[PDB]
Amino acid sequence: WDYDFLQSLGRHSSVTEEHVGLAEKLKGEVKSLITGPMEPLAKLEFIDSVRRLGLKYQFETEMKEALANISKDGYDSWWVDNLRATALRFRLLRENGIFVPQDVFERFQNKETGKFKNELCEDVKGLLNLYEASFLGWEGEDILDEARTFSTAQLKNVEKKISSPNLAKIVHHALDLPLHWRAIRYEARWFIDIYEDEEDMNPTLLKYAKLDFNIVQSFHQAEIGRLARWWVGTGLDKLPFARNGLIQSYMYAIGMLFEPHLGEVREMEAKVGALISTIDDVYDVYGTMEELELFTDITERWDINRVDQLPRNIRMPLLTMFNTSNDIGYWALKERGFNGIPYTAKVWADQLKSYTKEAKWFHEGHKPTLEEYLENALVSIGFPNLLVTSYLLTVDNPTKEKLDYVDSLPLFVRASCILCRIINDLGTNLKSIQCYMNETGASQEVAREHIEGLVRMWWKRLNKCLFEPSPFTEPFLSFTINVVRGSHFFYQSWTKNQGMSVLIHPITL
Amino acid sequence: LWDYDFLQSLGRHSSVTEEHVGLAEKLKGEVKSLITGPMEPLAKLEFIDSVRRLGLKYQFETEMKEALANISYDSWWVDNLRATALRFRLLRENGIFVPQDVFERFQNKETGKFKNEDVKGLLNLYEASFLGWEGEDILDEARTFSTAQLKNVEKKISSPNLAKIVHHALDLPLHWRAIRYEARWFIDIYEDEEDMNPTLLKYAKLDFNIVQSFHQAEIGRLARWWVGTGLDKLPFARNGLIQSYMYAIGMLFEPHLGEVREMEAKVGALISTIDDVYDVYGTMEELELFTDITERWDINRVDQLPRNIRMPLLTMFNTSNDIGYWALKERGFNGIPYTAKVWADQLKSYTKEAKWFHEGHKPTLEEYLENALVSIGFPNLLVTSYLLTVDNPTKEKLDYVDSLPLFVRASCILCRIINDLGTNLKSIQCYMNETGASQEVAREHIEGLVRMWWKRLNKCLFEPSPFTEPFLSFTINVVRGSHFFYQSWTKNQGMSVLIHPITL
Amino acid sequence: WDYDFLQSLGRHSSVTEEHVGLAEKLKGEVKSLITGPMEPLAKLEFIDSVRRLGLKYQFETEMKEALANISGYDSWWVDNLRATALRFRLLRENGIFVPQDVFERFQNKETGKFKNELCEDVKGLLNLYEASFLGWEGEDILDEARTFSTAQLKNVEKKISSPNLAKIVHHALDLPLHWRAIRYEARWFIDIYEDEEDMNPTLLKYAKLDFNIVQSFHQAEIGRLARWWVGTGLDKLPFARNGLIQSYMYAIGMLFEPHLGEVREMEAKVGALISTIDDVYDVYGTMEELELFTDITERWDINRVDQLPRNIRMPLLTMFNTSNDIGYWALKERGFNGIPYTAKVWADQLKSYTKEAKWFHEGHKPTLEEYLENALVSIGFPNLLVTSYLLTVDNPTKEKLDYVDSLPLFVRASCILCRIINDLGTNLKSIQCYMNETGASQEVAREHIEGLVRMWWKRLNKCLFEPSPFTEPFLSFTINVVRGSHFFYQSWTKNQGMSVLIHPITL
Amino acid sequence: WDYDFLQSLGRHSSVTEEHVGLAEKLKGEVKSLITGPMEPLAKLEFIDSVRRLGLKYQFETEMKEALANISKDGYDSWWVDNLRATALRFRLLRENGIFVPQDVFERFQNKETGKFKNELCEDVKGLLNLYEASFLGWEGEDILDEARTFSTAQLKNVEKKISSPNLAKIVHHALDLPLHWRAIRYEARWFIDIYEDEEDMNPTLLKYAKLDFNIVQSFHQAEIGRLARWWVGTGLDKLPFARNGLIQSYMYAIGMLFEPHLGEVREMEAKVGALISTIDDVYDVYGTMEELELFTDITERWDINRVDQLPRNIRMPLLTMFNTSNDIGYWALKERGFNGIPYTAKVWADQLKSYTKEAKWFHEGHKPTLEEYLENALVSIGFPNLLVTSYLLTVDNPTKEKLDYVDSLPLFVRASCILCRIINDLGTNLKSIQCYMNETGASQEVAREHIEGLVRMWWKRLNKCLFEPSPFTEPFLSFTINVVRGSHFFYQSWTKNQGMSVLIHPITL
Ligand SMILES: [Mg+2]
Ligand SMILES: [Mg+2]
Ligand SMILES: [Mg+2]
Ligand SMILES: [Mg+2]
Repeated sequence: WDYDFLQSLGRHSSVTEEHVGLAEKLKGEVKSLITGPMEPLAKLEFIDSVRRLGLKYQFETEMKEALANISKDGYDSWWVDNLRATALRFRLLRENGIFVPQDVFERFQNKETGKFKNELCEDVKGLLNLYEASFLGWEGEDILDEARTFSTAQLKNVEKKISSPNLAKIVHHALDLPLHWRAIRYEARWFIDIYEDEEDMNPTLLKYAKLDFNIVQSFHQAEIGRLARWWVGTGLDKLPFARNGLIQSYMYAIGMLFEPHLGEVREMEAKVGALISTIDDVYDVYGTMEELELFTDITERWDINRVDQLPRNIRMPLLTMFNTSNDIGYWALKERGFNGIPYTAKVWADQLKSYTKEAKWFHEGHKPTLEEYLENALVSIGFPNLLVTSYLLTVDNPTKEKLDYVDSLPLFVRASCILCRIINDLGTNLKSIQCYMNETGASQEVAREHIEGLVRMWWKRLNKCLFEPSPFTEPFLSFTINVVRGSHFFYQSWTKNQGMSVLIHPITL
Repeated sequence: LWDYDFLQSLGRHSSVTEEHVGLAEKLKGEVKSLITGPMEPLAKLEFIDSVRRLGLKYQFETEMKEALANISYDSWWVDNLRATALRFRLLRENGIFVPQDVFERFQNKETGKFKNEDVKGLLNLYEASFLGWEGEDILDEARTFSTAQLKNVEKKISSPNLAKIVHHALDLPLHWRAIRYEARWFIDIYEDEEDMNPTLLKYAKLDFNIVQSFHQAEIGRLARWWVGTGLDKLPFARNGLIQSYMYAIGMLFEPHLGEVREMEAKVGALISTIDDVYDVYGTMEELELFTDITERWDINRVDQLPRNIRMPLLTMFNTSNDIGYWALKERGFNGIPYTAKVWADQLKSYTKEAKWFHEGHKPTLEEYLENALVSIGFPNLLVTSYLLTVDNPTKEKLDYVDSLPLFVRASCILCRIINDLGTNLKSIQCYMNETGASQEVAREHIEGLVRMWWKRLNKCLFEPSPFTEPFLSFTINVVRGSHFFYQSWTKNQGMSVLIHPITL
Repeated sequence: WDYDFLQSLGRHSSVTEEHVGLAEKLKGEVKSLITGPMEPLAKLEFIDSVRRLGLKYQFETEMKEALANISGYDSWWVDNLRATALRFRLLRENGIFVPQDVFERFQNKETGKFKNELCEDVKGLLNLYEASFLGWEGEDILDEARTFSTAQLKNVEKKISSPNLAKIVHHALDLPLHWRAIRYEARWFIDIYEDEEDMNPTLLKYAKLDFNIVQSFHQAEIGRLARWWVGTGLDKLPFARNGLIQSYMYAIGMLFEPHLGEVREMEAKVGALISTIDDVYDVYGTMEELELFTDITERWDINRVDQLPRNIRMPLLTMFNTSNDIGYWALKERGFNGIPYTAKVWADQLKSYTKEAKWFHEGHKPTLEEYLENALVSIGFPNLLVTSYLLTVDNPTKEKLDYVDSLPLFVRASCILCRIINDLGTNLKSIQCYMNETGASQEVAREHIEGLVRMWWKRLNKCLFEPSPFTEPFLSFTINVVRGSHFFYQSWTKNQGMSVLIHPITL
Repeated sequence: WDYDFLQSLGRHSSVTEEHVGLAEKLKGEVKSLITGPMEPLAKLEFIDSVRRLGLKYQFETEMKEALANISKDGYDSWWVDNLRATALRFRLLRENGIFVPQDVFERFQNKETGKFKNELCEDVKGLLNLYEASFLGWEGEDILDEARTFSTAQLKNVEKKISSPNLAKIVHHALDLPLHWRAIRYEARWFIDIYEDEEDMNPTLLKYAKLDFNIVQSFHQAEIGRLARWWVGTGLDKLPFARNGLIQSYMYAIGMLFEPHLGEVREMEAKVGALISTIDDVYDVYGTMEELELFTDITERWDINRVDQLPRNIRMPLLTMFNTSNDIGYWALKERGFNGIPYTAKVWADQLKSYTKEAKWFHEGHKPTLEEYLENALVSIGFPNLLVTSYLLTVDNPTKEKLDYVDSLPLFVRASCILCRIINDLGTNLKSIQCYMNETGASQEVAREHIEGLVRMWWKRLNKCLFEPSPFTEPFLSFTINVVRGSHFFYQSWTKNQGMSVLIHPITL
């Protein structure tokens, strides 16, 4: 699984014109099912299955219309009495922009205690739906927070009592990471196999999911091949800091966006990620403070007059970053009619400045507070760069004002960047947990709990931001949520198996 | 103004012209440039406040929010109270919290009293204090201090424009003043300010004339609707439609909400007629039938109520069904159950009050207000406004709004106490019976309740909520409208706001 | 940071009898390593590591004997400056004189400047820089080595690839080892030694264990002092928030050894009183009240204390009671009543305060020498050092106490250093007084004061080699108070507090 | 070759203060060239020329820095495809402690056969670099062994086909002995004249090499004068044994160490060598078994009570040896702070014991196996004595443990001692060759090849030992390799000519 193999990818695709034709036929049939009459709860379950299979992109309009009709109903008898239905309706409506109040769950609470009634401690699907629905909550929605802790504890208790292996796998999967926090492409790969074993499974939807996944995978294989050839062309692959960073970066980009129509944007994002990995090793280990300061100054000024001062192992990544930023800016000028080079140069400069600040603290024995560390670390995570670039390459009618606003890191973008940083720190000198430990003296386990609380808080803010008015539109909103999901999935070897399963091996038909 | 024949004629001949619209959009672009353009921060705050007072905030909301965000170094404002109070008020008004401790510097820690000639400074402090919440004692003290000082300095002012402004603030703070009426008054006041921006003044005059033309068309349609219903021929509520429409203008004036405003005016007109029917015209047997028919939404027996009562009940029934259908057609959600339910609840509240009056009951203030908040008719008006404006309406949301949660309840209670203050047994009398206190002390107690409920409404605005615009503005604006309407004089306000254009 | 918390300290100790046993076993092993044969440069480096880790108190005689034997087979170090400098610094630090001419061979005869080749060895530059602070006045070769090594280390700091070495270089540039407080530097060095390539695991483990054991003693001391402070009731006074914890940290800088816990606590008590009284004279007190406070202290007669208000009388009585208790402790343990000396030194300190207040109330602007002659007394170190001498000197007598109270050159240098160090770290102070005396700019004046710091240190270094009536541990107290001042005046004290006093080192 | 002349040497030196000043000026210029930018192949060739001229001691640090930078240049295009560059880089890097794998030569091998391709048996310098590089190989590196045999056969074939006399001389010299096995001082003298006639010669380096040679020669002349006076002082000059033996020992010692700063150690080594020659003759010819047994027992006990039992001709060498060993131990005590008398006495005891064992085998008609003969002969050659003494007089902070370890026969020292013994036996009743002949009955020619194979094997072990971790450091490492080189040089009259050329006659300027 080296570069010679990756460059080869995309030459021979398993999919055939017959497979694509059957896929478009099944797509029409699935569209008919989605818009066709169905019992409301059944429709909600089907729509959820379509989303879980990674097919929401194909039927986005039909799904939204169907949910809207199911929402504006003067008859709530079908769902109000049982929690499983109430939770499924609450989650799907919120996920598609239709607000459902938390008060919908008061009936299931003890008025005196305020805790959820134990009568649902027995139904696994009821607990699973409540648990998933609790992650769509906003700040101050204490009913949802109680549902979260209740369902989490109950699912942990009932996990061992489950007899059906498929259900046990589903429950363990949800406990590990809720659907709301799971990367769409990877979850789609897992769900195809899980959905196959469900008793109430729809063969047409399952077949379409397998065919569409294989067809999209062929696009991904071609992109892996082009990116691998690009990386070898740059020569960063022969550097120590590259390692398997290029393929890892592509996997992260797959988590951010997997749709075929965004292949060019995805390739550019993967390039930025690969550069991030190589420069990360250069600043963290290889570079000397004098060399790194020169690297940062060169980036801030966009002047390569002294690159020749730096040694080859440092100069080559700096020039590759410079050339890539210039190419991405030119691509933006050619396709979107807006020169993006000033923004790409600025975001790389800001990222390098953040690295310089951390290196200076590491060299001066400073120990920052959690808020001080995070203010720099949200920038240093590299996502501000990734999100701004994604906005520049996808926004409709780009302008200096719009790019400047996104570059300002408003609350919606800031929440995502902070989440990526804290999630990364959670998975593994001084990180969020250690900074908090020094700030409060608390034990490592309690500090980790505090950081986890921050994770939940930032997700609540992201969820509310999706409902607030915003200048952003699709697909930037999805990029912002998906980078967080990709981080959750990637920071819980095993990455080689996920790479082969999602990108290399097709699903057998 | 009080002739249906005259009102129906309106909308046929509009004073505005395409040239006026073009000049309006040119000035609008210039004002946007000024609002987002560089300016000294205190100057920017003053300009943004002036755009609001001219009733132009709807046109430049995002720009203003940004400029205020940028305004939120801090040396220019921390030292001086005039600047501190203006920044505090504007920031709180736009969702940026500013603590009351910002006024700690301008008060002796040694003495719990704001120290003692800036009239504008006192005005800014007074207005900012009404943006205060419960428990913000610094703001409350600043309020009482500024009120006493402004009353004291009112007589020492030589400049008539400033004297009018001070007297106006003493009459009603900006926070409690109806936006459209205040905008009309401020246009003339702003004209006389030395540091006035001519472009902003022109845009304010032009935009007012255009909106007024929209209101004239709405008045014509509503007048024709009223004569079509025939309630105009009945004896009660002489000239109630125009009154109801004026109240609705206070609630919402923006043109894009004309259909919602017309429907709100229709409900108001029905309130005016049915209120007279229950308090004076109807007999207890007739009222009980009217209430039962509304609660069950079955008109089988309407033919038992005499014509003078049957016609209002049927107009109410048809109007509620029409509003519900309009909701079904435009928002894809049948609102007839909610319009019927809120009218049933309102009639039930009337029946309960009539029974208390018929049984010599004297309720406690809390007992009276729990029913009176419903009887004022604002739960009906606010729920209808929510049904007609919320994005993606649902049964859950309508049920929640209909439950009268704290945000809605505060507005309803405020409107009831405000009406009673302006004007059987009311809030003041009920308190007098509950504590035996004198009328003057009781009125002060009610005024304190008004301030308390305003603090709560203000607090609700910064907490997370299911509600968003424009419902949040409907809730605050109905209270402002009540303050304005319950301080003849309505004919002069009618001609000035609805009929006569501002001369150019 | 909370008095309830500090009083709570000492209730639950992390250390266990097994940990103590393992500590004494490792101690024996470290003793064996310190006295056993080893290559000379390696031995010097090991001894230096022992000193930086704060273990010198445990292994002091073996270190002195080893250096004595090392002081005739001396060829191993003459060739390289790094070894020469390490030998010079450690020998001077341990009382074995080494002449400055030992570095002339590495200097250019014509120019008199050091050869640029030593710029290649980072370790070489570090040893030269540290060795330059052990110099006396007139040792110009050492002074040149100082300026040279400082400039070279600044130049090579950015060129270092090893992060641990880079951290060490930046730390030395911030403050040389000679000027760093032993306990705080020991805490910092423990972590660095783990990441040093040439680390001894037994010594490292012992350093971690011994630090934790000493920390338990400090926690108990903090608890005792916190209960004492609340008992006095000065905690509820508006003045001197967290004065007690800052004073205890300062005492830790002055002396950290466990056997001196009682003396350290008394020093901390004096410090806490100083913190409270400073606010009373500088801010809270009226001229009439302060003049009365000073007269009461001079007479050691409290008949008129009730004239003062409660907020000012309380600190005066607590100071009076504390001084009487410290004097009694001296009488009971050392068989010599120290109350006259504690009363006299408290009198001389507040009179100082009165003299400064007189300058402040009459708009006087003193010359630097005039200001410092009073300010050395006002900093409070004469009081702290005299009390420390009274509580530690062997067979105390009136003559010995009078001599120390006279502020001879060795004590005076430390007092002046502490006052100027405080002024350097923080309306006329030492710097401003110089600015008025010479009209020079603030930037030039700061350099002049820094020069004074180096000069006074040179005098202290020479005094350590001159014959003196003073012996240990007073000599260490005198040097350590200046080191404590350098460390404390470079918030951040909370970060040093948690690391040194509250949280144990994980094993 | 007369003691009066040797004692006379050192009185009048040809060098002048001007010559030294010019030497230090040229030294700075050569140092500048060594650290200055240069073409990579040119730099490798220049460093090789500096080493061949015997100037490595002067620029040891600059050479190490230059080679260190050359190993991580990353740009490998200049050497990866050229055999000459690949071999030169491999040899120089290994010689300076930078490991280079044998696989670097696979590209130049025929994949099917595994033999080297004939395509490069035309270029003489290419073959020369390959041949020299092959002697830096370790055991199990069959590629290097093949390179050795291939290049040797090809160089023999093209030697007669070479037209350029300088190239023909270089090829003939390499065939006689590779650079790796050549004594540094003697090779430096030989190379100076050849380098002058090489087309790509650096005049500054040539001049510095000639000047430094003259200065070092003056130091050696002074050493010869002192040693000659010491020898006449001992009075073993007039004894029948070891005629003209002292100077030979000094010449041999020059091969072991030639640097002027080690003159004192070199003089002591020369003294030991002279004593070895005289006592060797005493045991082999002059002494009776009774006298030799007494000599060995007296040496072993280090008790001279019975010296008067021995005749004057034997007592004088024994006493001179006793006084010299005691003096060397005292010198160690004075300069290194460690009394070395027990070690000098012990190594002389071991050497005499080895002589006694061989004489006993000779008197009992024993025929040892090759391993049996070598086990004693490695001690009898006298290199264990010379190496232990050299370690005692130069190691930093000597200790009983280090001296005991060196006195032991660990792999690094033992390999060198065995090599010196087998090389000496190869050059000249039963020795290594005859012992093998008796052990296997094999013919003399096959036996000589087997011993040569042992020489190659032990050299491979020495090369690996230099790369293995060791307690030993410089200059002991150099002494251990150089004693082997000195043996190769001394055993294929001609030594008188080499003496005059290296020690007496200066290079004309
Ligand atoms: Mg980094
Ligand atoms: Mg009524
Ligand atoms: Mg003071
Ligand atoms: Mg022999």
